[PDB]
Amino acid sequence: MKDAKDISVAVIPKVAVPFFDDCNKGAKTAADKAGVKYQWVVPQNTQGSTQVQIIEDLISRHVDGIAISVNEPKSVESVMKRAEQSGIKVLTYDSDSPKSGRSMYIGTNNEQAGATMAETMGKALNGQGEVAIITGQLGAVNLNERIAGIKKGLAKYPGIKVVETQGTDDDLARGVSVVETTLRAHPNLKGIFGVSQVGGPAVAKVLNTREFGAMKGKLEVLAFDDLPDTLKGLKDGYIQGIMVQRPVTMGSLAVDHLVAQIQGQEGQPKDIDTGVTVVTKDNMTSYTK
Ligand SMILES: O[C@H]1[C@H](O)[C@@H](O)OC[C@H]1O
Ligand SMILES: [Cl-]
Repeated sequence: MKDAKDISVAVIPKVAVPFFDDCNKGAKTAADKAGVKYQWVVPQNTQGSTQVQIIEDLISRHVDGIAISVNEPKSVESVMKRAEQSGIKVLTYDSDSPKSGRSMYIGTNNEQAGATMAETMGKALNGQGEVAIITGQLGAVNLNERIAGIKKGLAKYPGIKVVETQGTDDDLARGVSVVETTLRAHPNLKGIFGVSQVGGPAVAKVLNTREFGAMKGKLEVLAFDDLPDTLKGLKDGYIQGIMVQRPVTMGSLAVDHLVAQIQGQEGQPKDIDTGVTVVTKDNMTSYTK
């Protein structure tokens, strides 16, 4: 049983993007509570090779635990298995890699979150209208599950049609371009889903322009996460609903379960559904993460 101060854990986001600041906060809080050494290790891009290199270094340093949010699941399966054969405890959070041999996944039930968005939209549109889906990186499991949940849920509504599903790699400028093109192609668009953190900010940015201002109030917009721009969009009426995950709680649990596994008292890991809050203007101050 390692002395807490000799315990070393590392937490890896998909990249330095806004959502993961909360995961860092929650992990750092839990590590400090636990008295262990903690590092936040950030990829430079979303590709995959970049996260393999990080795990090899961590192997090299005989660190005790690794928690990772995975950009693309297949890429990282091989190096995560070696880490485990070196005694390193490994788990995922936010975005899973199910065949990496990781002990457990901590995060949202992403297909169910999509399903919930679909019900919200279907009710809001009275089962009628063209809709578009804006995603981030096309290889992301959690994002693709969200999309699958939306499409399966919308199948209940014959009068709704998904006319567009497009990615952005969560580049805001790319998101703006995509949203601009969508609105031009579909003047009778009735709804938009943003299943990654950029979708809300991009839709609000585009709707708040001279060219598209008249679309304000015409569309039902549902977005993911609670980035300040998204909250401002919800405040301003450009966004009608969001889905808020529990990123702080993910980071906290990630460290706590790493420590428990490292110290040999995690009897049989099990996935944790950290849950997701449907947030509108009416409850936007009282949700937690
Ligand atoms: O919605 C979140 C997602 O859970 C995470 O994986 O990437 C950042 C945001 O897109
Ligand atoms: Cl953004």
